[PDB]
Amino acid sequence: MRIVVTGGAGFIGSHLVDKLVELGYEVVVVDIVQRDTGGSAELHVRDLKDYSWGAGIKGDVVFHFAANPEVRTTEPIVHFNENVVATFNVLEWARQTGVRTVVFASSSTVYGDADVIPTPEEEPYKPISVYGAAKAAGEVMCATYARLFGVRCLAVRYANVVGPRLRHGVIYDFIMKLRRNPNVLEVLGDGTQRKSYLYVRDAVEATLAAWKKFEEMDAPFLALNVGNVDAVRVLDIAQIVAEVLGLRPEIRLVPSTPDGRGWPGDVKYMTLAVTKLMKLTGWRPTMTSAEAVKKTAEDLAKEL
Amino acid sequence: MRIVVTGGAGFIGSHLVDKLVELGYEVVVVDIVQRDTGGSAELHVRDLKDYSWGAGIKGDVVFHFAANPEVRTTEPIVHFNENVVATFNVLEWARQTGVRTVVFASSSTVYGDADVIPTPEEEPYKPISVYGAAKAAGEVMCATYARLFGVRCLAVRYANVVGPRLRHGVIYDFIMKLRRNPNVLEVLGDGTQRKSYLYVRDAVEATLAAWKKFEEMDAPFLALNVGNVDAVRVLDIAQIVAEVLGLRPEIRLVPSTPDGRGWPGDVKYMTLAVTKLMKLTGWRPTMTSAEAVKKTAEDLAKEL
Ligand SMILES: NC(=O)c1ccc[n+]([C@@H]2O[C@H](COP(=O)([O-])OP(=O)(O)OC[C@H]3O[C@@H](n4cnc5c(N)ncnc54)[C@H](O)[C@@H]3O)[C@@H](O)[C@H]2O)c1
Ligand SMILES: NC(=O)c1ccc[n+]([C@@H]2O[C@H](COP(=O)([O-])OP(=O)(O)OC[C@H]3O[C@@H](n4cnc5c(N)ncnc54)[C@H](O)[C@@H]3O)[C@@H](O)[C@H]2O)c1
Ligand SMILES: O=c1ccn([C@@H]2O[C@H](COP(=O)(O)OP(=O)(O)O[C@H]3O[C@H](CO)[C@H](O)[C@H](O)[C@H]3O)[C@@H](O)[C@H]2O)c(=O)[nH]1
Ligand SMILES: O=c1ccn([C@@H]2O[C@H](COP(=O)(O)OP(=O)(O)O[C@H]3O[C@H](CO)[C@H](O)[C@H](O)[C@H]3O)[C@@H](O)[C@H]2O)c(=O)[nH]1
Repeated sequence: MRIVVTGGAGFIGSHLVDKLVELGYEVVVVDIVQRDTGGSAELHVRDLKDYSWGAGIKGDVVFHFAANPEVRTTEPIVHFNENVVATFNVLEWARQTGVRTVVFASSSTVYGDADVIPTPEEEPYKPISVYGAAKAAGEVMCATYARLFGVRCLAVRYANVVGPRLRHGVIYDFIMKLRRNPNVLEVLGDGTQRKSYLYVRDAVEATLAAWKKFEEMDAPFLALNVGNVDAVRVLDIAQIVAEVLGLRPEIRLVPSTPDGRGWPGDVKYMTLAVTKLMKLTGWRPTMTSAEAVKKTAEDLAKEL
Repeated sequence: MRIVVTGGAGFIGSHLVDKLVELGYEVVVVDIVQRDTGGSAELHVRDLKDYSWGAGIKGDVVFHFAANPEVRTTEPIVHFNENVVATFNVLEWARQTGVRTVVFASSSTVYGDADVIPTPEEEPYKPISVYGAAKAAGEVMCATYARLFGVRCLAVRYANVVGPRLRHGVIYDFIMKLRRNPNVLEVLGDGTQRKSYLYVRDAVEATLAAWKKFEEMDAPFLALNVGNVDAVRVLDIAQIVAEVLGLRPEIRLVPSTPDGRGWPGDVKYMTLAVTKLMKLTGWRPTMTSAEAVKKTAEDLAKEL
């Protein structure tokens, strides 16, 4: 069995790659950047915005993890091509080359400001960022390809995933900020925003379990939340990171939106319900939001 | 107040145009084909697949009705560009040029094989065609633009709309078939498929009412079903059309899918719930599905 991982060189994807090699799969990495970790993995540099990206590339299953992950309105076209056109180009390659299954990296942002927290998968699409819209659009398209062409689609709605090699997000930004100036930490928003953080090891294991189980179901489409069970405030994240570095910076709140978000489209409060994932797979997290945040801070502290 | 109508030269759009001129609006028509009916309407030939389509075009409200309406899998990229990229290009023009409102032509296909018939707007996206996916994707994007940029979005989910100038769909196809050969009528599917048909006059009036009322609400996004209250079987449509023409053709059923659909992705049974539309606006249909079908047959019979 051949597994293609798009975005294989990036954060979650690379972890996915390593784990798939170990378990015995013939792994194909497709990414716009090079990563030459060793291993069995057949390497391809391609741009998924190109319809013809997958020429001469063959797999039975694709993990589609190529995207631009940054939520931060100003340049929606880049989001559009990177997140919408690229996903369509993946699904067209899957259709025409006999790929059986798509595992799609989705996101908690598909829910927007959710009406129920912890958020169940039954909650409707209400995204508030162009990135959330692009993920929801991707989900709809991959589900349709499932129903119409039999390219079954597991949409995995990730909350924040944190660990070694992460190069985006609050922990990474906070660390990079204190590196430039240790005395001041600018924090976007009103400091009160609260989100779950799942350590990468836990995320990978929930993803692979859910995939295995999806394969023994026959629903054309399944959407599954993969996140932690608790949340951490941004101010608490600021302290954890500061402590790891041995620092006590001046915390400067940056006003941005009437309602205290860090930027327009920033969801302030998020925790996903992981009942379905637990039920279906027997998966549990091995860390809390706080522990995952601290461990990642330590990881990125030594890398960066 | 300036109203831009994309797809202004086509079936629903042109009717929308004429009606908007009468009521006093400064109307701007944007379409890839020319239509020179007279009137106040400022005319533009543009391709909405072009990001720069709306250069020098200004409006306070857009009715976005430019699309490829054909559901009939084989060429999804054309659907993608025509229905997804074009809608994104409209929304980007609306954002950057101070447009206040989008009226988006959506479709009953966003529901797929609906679990409840008549289908309420609360029913989730389960499209079974690439066209349905593209409409659902459009809805998600325009809703997000509403929430994020204040470009409020009325998504109008049309069931079949039928009348003068219609050049696609079953009635048009049946007529064109009997014109080529009056003795044989090929009917796709198992003949049992059942759908509502709303006469164009009724559709236009429900659209303009819902728009007026949407403007006095403050929900960023509203999705509204606009359809008839009853359905007609394809075989009954075949007879109505045949009778209008004075004909009794041999009815030949064409097998296509294990489950009797005319093609993969063809929804067999559809009727939308129009409670919300009635409640909000005091709108009623003036015809039945059967009457609208017969009247359209007569209309297209004399045009074609
Ligand atoms: N990390 C999280 O917390 C999280 C949460 C929710 C969803 N996700 C989704 O997980 C997936 C990856 O997340 P990540 O954090 O690893 O980000 P990342 O940036 O580390 O990984 C993405 C990889 O995609 C590649 N890529 C981008 N555009 C490409 C293109 N056009 N063609 C080929 N390759 C391209 C990038 O080079 C990168 O290596 C994305 O879909 C992301 O939106 C991540
Ligand atoms: N007619 C119905 O029963 C019905 C039902 C549900 C939804 N809708 C939606 O209503 C809208 C119009 O339906 P219709 O039946 O009038 O179809 P139509 O083909 O008569 O009208 C569409 C118009 O869009 C124009 N167009 C297409 N691509 C374009 C582009 N790239 N740039 C500029 N113009 C372009 C076409 O030239 C045409 O004049 C579409 O969004 C359709 O999907 C119609
Ligand atoms: O430099 C920063 C960066 C972020 N924040 C704030 O702290 C919170 C950070 O929350 P997240 O950890 O969720 O970071 P993002 O909002 O950037 O992450 C979002 O995008 C991710 C991918 O980048 C995932 O999709 C994830 O599901 C989604 O929450 C936000 O409310 C933000 O306002 C700051 O104050 N300063
Ligand atoms: O030549 C034909 C054409 C259609 N049919 C059958 O009769 C039914 C026709 O139903 P519709 O009137 O709904 O026609 P479409 O399925 O082509 O229309 C669909 O696409 C439309 C735009 O083209 C609208 O979006 C509408 O909501 C959606 O039902 C279908 O089940 C189809 O299988 C035939 O037998 N022969």
